[PDB]
Amino acid sequence: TESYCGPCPKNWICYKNNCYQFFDEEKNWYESQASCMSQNASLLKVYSKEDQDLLKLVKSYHWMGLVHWQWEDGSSLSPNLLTIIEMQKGDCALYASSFKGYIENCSTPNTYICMQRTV
Amino acid sequence: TESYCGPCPKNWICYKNNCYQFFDEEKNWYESQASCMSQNASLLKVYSKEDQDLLKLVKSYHWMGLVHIWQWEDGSSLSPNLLTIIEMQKGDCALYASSFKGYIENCSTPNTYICMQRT
Ligand SMILES: CN1C(=O)[C@H](Cc2ccccc2)N(C)C(=O)[C@@H]2[C@H]1CCN2Cc1cc(Cl)cc(Cl)c1
Repeated sequence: TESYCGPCPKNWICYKNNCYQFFDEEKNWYESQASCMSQNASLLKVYSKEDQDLLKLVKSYHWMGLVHWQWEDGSSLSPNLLTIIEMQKGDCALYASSFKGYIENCSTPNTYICMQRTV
Repeated sequence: TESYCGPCPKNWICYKNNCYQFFDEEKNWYESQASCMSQNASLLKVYSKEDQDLLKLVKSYHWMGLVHIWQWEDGSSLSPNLLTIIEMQKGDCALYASSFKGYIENCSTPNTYICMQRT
């Protein structure tokens, strides 16, 4: 039924023990990556439809940590998680609902989602 | 333990010990209220710009629990210095909009809604 969520920094949003923050500033992919890292975090990593099911409600497009495909940490993209759609020619990806990755020019300013997990 | 948030239902968002859930199937205010109650919750109650500073990130408009008979569902009145109340329509129910706006609208109009729980 109920549970606690964490551990997370207190100004981060907690969902199924992952910590998220949304940034409304539009930045290119590298600036966004650096922004998350400066907060002991990374860009959004999509690893579970079940544990990240609220990603189905995302409004708009946001940078996630997927680059040309693998994640920031060097982990590969798991196969049955994202439908990858070409939007602009590019080497980075935007997350958008529902479980889509939209290929985007890495220089294009976009909002972004940061994520932390303490397993 | 300061790093944990809750208690909340396992599939709800937690922020500063409040639990939130977003519903994107549009309902009128009364049906939105009943939907939140069916999950042991209420519609969004806005009581603090700091404790609920995540509400600056909300995209689109959503039913909250403020109704003019201005009272929240729990019977408390709206506190000052929380929301900019705007009346573009005649209406008796309020939609939340970022940043800390409440739009007075017709209760019968279908809208998305935000539910909230706090133990
Ligand atoms: C309408 N909406 C919003 O306004 C939110 C920003 C927000 C989030 C929570 C509370 C206040 C504001 N953003 C901008 C979205 O894109 C969506 C939806 C809700 C859900 N979220 C996406 C989402 C996905 C996961 Cl896995 C975890 C979280 Cl915490 C959020």
